[PDB]
Amino acid sequence: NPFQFYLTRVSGVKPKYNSGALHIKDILSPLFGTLVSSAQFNYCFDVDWLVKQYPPEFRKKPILLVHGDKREAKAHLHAQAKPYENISLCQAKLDIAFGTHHTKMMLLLYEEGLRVVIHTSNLIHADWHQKTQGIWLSPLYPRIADGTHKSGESPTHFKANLISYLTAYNAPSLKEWIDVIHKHDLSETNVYLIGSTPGRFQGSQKDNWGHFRLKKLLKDHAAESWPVVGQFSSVGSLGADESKWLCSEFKESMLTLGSVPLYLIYPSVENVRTSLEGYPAGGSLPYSIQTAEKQNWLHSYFHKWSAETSGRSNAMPHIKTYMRPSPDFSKIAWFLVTSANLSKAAWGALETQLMIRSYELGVLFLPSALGLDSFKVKQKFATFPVPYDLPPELYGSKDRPWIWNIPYVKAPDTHGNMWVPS
Repeated sequence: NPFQFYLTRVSGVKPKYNSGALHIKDILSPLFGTLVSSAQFNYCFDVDWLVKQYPPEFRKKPILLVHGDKREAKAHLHAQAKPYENISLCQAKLDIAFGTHHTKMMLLLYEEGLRVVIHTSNLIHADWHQKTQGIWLSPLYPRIADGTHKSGESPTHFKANLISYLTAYNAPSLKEWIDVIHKHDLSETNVYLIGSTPGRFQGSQKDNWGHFRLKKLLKDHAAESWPVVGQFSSVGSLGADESKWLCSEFKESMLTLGSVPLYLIYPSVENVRTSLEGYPAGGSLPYSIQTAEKQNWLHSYFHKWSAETSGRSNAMPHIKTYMRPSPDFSKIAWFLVTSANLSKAAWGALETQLMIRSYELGVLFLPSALGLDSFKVKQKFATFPVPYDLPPELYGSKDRPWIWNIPYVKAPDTHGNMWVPS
């Protein structure tokens, strides 16, 4: 399979929906290779749980947790790690206010080579239980034979791009991982890396990250009434109206190729209420009332979560995807899976300079990287496995976007419960 794009396993659905799916234990299994050390980039960790995901034989191998926690949260993370002397931590610098280290990535070094995993899940039980999450698995990258003189670079420039991403942390513990990558052959990589890193970027550096990075790749490597579809689990404040950022800079970047319809997929209250988890699913869809009330104009772009194609309509989405389907949705010009949600913090906002608050990371699937002009959409999850149903379905007149910090008490959920934050 050229894509190596997978969904996580979901408990509570029929086996046929989990046949081509992966659980974290599968990813860290000995069949994937003989582990030497690993790095886990993430936002939230449950260390006890994480260590138990590693095979008993690999549990004592060194692990670097790359996080962005500060002060008491940091102290708590260190406390969690104390019992396992093989674990080290790297605190990603967040020098801009309200940023987060949101990137989800695993670097897995084996006796047999190196694997890179870019995904959407936090390292806590809940994120791998009943949610729709995405995973990209790199090939097993062999080590470069001393004596040979090789870049190990791919036509997508993944190797250099990944090193620039890590270089941006300006972190001692990452240097060893940079040197490790240098030593391996990543030439088989057929995806483009799309990262965000905190900063204010000017001149040419604007194209290095966020939506300008996506824009640059689409211009260089890609009846244009083809819609843009955005699908995510959180929404930041986008402004008083669509012209402030959504339709002006975000949409502009995404429509780039070489009156466009913008469809946004985000679960409604009903989607959450009737999910496998019920309302608690909503603890992982953090759209706040304070933010939403300021931007009701946005909700007219909202579409329901529906994933019959992958048997996941009841598995709330934590994956984030962006794509450009044809007018009839039978094909797509490109597809991106990433940790970036719908917000300026993740994607960047122009100030000229581009301001980004967080670390985010995703991979872009372009037909040209496979020598194609388009991908046909796989109907049932060269044909790209879109994990939700198309076309997207608009919210009904009585639907509301899930907002996590208000109570829902008129209708009980899947488990007979109400939701009362506070």
